[PDB]
Amino acid sequence: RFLKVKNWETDVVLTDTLHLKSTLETGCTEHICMGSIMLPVRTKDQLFPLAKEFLDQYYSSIKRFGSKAHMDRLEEVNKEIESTSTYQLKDTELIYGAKHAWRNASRCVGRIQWSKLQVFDARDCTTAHGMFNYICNHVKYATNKGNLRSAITIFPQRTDGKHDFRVWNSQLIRYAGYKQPDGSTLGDPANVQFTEICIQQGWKAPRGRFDVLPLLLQANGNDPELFQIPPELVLEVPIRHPKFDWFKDLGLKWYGLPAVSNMLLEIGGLEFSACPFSGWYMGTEIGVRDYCDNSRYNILEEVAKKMDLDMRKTSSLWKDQALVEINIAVLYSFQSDKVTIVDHHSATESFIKHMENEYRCRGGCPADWVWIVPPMSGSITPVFHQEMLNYRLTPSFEYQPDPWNTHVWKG
Amino acid sequence: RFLKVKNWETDVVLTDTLHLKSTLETGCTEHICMGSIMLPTKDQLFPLAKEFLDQYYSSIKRFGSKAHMDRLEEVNKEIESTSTYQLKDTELIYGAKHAWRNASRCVGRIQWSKLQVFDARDCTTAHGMFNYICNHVKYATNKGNLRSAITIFPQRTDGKHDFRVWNSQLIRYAGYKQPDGSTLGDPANVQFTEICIQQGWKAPRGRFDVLPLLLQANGNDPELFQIPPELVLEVPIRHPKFDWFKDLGLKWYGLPAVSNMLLEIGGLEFSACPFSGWYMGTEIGVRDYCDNSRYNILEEVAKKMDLDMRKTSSLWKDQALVEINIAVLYSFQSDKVTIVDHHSATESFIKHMENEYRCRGGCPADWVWIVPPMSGSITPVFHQEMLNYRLTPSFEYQPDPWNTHVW
Ligand code: HEM
Ligand code: HEM
Ligand SMILES: Cc1cc(N)nc(CCc2cccc([C@H](CN)Cc3cc(C)cc(N)n3)c2)c1
Ligand SMILES: Cc1cc(N)nc(CCc2cccc([C@H](CN)Cc3cc(C)cc(N)n3)c2)c1
Ligand SMILES: C[C@H](O)[C@H](O)[C@H]1CNc2nc(N)[nH]c(=O)c2N1
Ligand SMILES: C[C@H](O)[C@H](O)[C@H]1CNc2nc(N)[nH]c(=O)c2N1
Ligand SMILES: [Zn+2]
Repeated sequence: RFLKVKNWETDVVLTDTLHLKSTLETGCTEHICMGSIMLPVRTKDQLFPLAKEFLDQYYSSIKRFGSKAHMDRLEEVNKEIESTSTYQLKDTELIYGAKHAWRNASRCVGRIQWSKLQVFDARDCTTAHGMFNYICNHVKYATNKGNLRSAITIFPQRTDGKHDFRVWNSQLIRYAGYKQPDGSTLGDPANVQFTEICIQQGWKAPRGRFDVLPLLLQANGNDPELFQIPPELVLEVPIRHPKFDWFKDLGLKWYGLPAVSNMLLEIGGLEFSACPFSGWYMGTEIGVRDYCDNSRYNILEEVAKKMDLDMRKTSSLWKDQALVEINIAVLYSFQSDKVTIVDHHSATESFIKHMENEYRCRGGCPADWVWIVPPMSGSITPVFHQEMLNYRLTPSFEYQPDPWNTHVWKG
Repeated sequence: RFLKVKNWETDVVLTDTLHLKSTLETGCTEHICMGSIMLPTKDQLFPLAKEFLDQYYSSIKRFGSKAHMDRLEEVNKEIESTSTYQLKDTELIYGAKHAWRNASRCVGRIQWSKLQVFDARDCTTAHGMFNYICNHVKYATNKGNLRSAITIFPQRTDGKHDFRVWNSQLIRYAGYKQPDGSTLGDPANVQFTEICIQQGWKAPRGRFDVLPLLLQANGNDPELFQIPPELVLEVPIRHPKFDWFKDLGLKWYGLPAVSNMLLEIGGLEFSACPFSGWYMGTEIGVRDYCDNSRYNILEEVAKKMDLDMRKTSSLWKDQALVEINIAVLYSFQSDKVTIVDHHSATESFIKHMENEYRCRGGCPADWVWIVPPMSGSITPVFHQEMLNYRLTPSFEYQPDPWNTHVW
């Protein structure tokens, strides 16, 4: 069956056949849409089917479907599974897998870049120290002195689920948050709980507004260990405004490298529970969400206070007006320091071309509208007007519970 | 089956049970979410009637009473005998109120129960329709202090006798393609405006011409009526700080009045049921003025503001978008015409969700539509998980009548 999406701005109509390769569930039924819901050990039993699907895909992509190399590999994986109960990906399959998990990430607006991804194979890693070294190298390579490069580091796969590699941090680089006796938070309220675990695990907290958190690393199902990223490796950008000279005096900065470290990568039924990946920021992630969410740095008040806006009635749109300035400032700052960043007009335009290209070459592009539309100025971006179909393809990135909820302490 | 919705800003979790009364289907499956697609006989009628009368008699705390059974009996007998039935005024009013209560795309539902229902089921001619619509327009405008209203024309009979308002809204601006290649006035209405000209309308060929009504009574061919100009309240758009803004020559109408939808109550279909409330500011300032396919005024405004339009990253679009929206709100408040900003509206809707969750077990809500088209994440609805499902009575989209009419 064919499925058509419409763009209401351009009248362009696309036909999706790729959704037919969807297996995983959406959360929705014919009676309920869960489109705005945030979160909606395998046996050889289910494993070989998942292995076979993946290797068929992989072999198709390299124009070798049905080849002797294809059949041989199938046969080899088959036996490894029934013999060892799992299997090892070849390098080329790991790289292709990781590229495709990104490609299939329907909440990611940056996917025009999916084929340019540096994969680091950290499957020989055995210890937390080993994980720390791998992660440092990723940070350094990805940062590239401001000329950011997409990268992922892939640590050993789940085996019995009792020996998982995990990065406890949700991102490689984030700022500490400290809940105060008076109820106020210092630093980033999103990280209070993780900051507290770090402190518990022995970290001496500077207790400032922008303290880079230490890494908390679990290898082989062992208790996690703390490591501070060399400060010289953590690129940061002071935020100033092109026209407002007082903007610098708000004392704002942000780090350059958005690097997600809490997600699970699935390739051919194998589960990679520690697979940190990084790209570059879209300006709004920082300027809109990190700075302006009420549950985050919540700076709207101070900025509008400094801009002398009419703050008595919301209908003055003082919030909206301060929000644009904060975002101009983020983009200005990153650009001035030559740190890669994309604005939300440019990111969304690119995504639309990528998406159309995906329909032409691939028969679809799964896309989550709730996430793809930027959290400011929604309708003046082309994605607002774009009908999207959301469905789940593997390989994929999945959410996992935070490891402190599941971890069995060895002590 | 018992479902939770979380707000990520506040950690408030609500439990939805109302969805388990979900009647119609979504477009979504276990395999594919269609959350962002805009458009996803005697036998059938009696369960539809019963289900509705059950909810009605439940609402007036009389479920299982003799008056309940007696009406269920009467409607039964009426359907078997006549192949349809008529709602009592009370049932009609309850039904209209609930179609609004159930409109998952409507952010303004905190108001759902203050709705003026005008029963136009006695209407027989397009002139009658015009009279009814003028009175609606006048009552709702109320010299700028807008009041919610719906006017309900006769229900579908055999489908060859539909009442329809051909306009999508009671009040809209004409659109004309120019030899110049561009578009004059509102490009959204170009096709309708041609049909008006072709049915006789004499267009002033101006940028803000109020379209004529095109009214279809009893499945007959539609007729043209101009709404009395003195009933169409309009607002010139000025900025509280940019003196030059007025020179753009922008105005908008005060009355948002949807006239193209289908009201379904207890299985009955009211195909002409224009309804109206009041505007949320972003509807005009963000969508009507700034959509590339609409009045598309961003560039001209940005230029007057002398912003750096050289690169997208200066956020000149965003900067000008904000001003355009300050101006809409400012003008409406200055001319004392009801308008709500998106901060206030979405805040009201969060309070409404809360009431609906405790009082009713949920609230069908479509996030894609509820989150304003500007500054999404700084309004509380952005952070609010919502479940979308279809409850009856309902407003349903229906195809533009010109694609369906036998002339
Ligand atoms: C190239 C630079 C990139 C840009 C500008 C970009 C943009 C974004 C943005 C704006 C989001 C939404 C983030 C949020 O609001 O939380 C996102 C989500 C996502 N991105 Fe991309 N991205 C980029 C690179 C990548 C890379 C390299 C991967 C993996 C290889 C990736 C996979 C994802 C996934 C899995 C999510 C959803 C994560 C979640 O649900 O928490 N992105 N990206
Ligand atoms: C009180 C003033 C009102 C406000 C501020 C309000 C707010 C809104 C907004 C912002 C939308 C989205 C419309 C769009 O973006 O095109 C909407 C859609 C809708 N509203 Fe309300 N509304 C109000 C009154 C009403 C009334 C009185 C009814 C029914 C009697 C109603 C039923 C609907 C329906 C059915 C839709 C979806 C229309 C469609 O799908 O095209 N609204 N409303
Ligand atoms: C590679 C990459 C590039 C880029 N431009 N941005 C990012 C930021 C990703 C990010 C940062 C913070 C928080 C989040 C996500 C939410 N924005 C974290 C999250 C939370 C929940 C509840 C579910 C879920 N699936 N995900 C994503 C990553
Ligand atoms: C009563 C009322 C109050 C208010 N504040 N705004 C409105 C605006 C309603 C409106 C105006 C213009 C256009 C539209 C809708 C689009 N925003 C028209 C439409 C188009 C399609 C394809 C599907 C669909 N379900 N609807 C709705 C109505
Ligand atoms: C409840 C709702 O799904 C939630 O707030 C989502 C909305 N859209 C989003 N979009 C992006 N890119 N990132 C987010 O964190 C969210 N949050
Ligand atoms: C494709 C997408 O569904 C479409 O652009 C929607 C998005 N959200 C919307 N939200 C509202 N309130 N009104 C609209 O017309 C739309 N358009
Ligand atoms: Zn859905």
